[PDB]
Amino acid sequence: RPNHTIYINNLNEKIKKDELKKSLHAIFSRFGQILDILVKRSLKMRGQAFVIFKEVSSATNALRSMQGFPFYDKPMRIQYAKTDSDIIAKM
RNA sequence: GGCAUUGUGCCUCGCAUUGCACUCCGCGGGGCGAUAAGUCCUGAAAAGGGAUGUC
Ligand SMILES: Nc1ncnc2c1ncn2[C@@H]1O[C@H](CN(CCO)CC[C@H]([NH3+])C(=O)[O-])[C@@H](O)[C@H]1O
Ligand SMILES: [Mg+2]
Repeated sequence: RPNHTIYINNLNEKIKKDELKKSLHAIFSRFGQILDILVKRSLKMRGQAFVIFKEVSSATNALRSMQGFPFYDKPMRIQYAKTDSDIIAKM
């Protein structure tokens, strides 16, 4: 808060992992270089995603711009990740 | 290829689920080594790939 990583939820759980990942990437890539998307369809982690930006400017612009955007017929809910993703905590 | 066991992850249907991960598996049916994926394995890596037993 802020953070390199944004946590998206209220996502449409019927989307296949591999295309949700590439969809998040194609859309959020417009707000800066991206290092990873982490997506699981587990019961704990379905409906959600972590997209990890290289620079925090990117993240906060993505969080402000894309808040509530209609994505696969649901409005995205975007917060800052509560904590640093492991790949940005190694640097 | 068949069979047993099994690591690993994918798809789909019903019910359920708004859930802060990188220490990762909802329940119940159905379909999977596949040029997906993988948290499992091989390699010193970049890359690659189920495994052990048994006809
Ligand atoms: N990565 C793969 N790619 C293609 N197929 C796979 C793959 N992993 C597994 N299977 C399939 O699962 C079957 C074996 N079951 C047990 C029954 O024997 C394991 C189920 C699962 N591990 C579980 O614990 O719920 C194999 O024959 C494959 O068809
Ligand atoms: Mg099932």
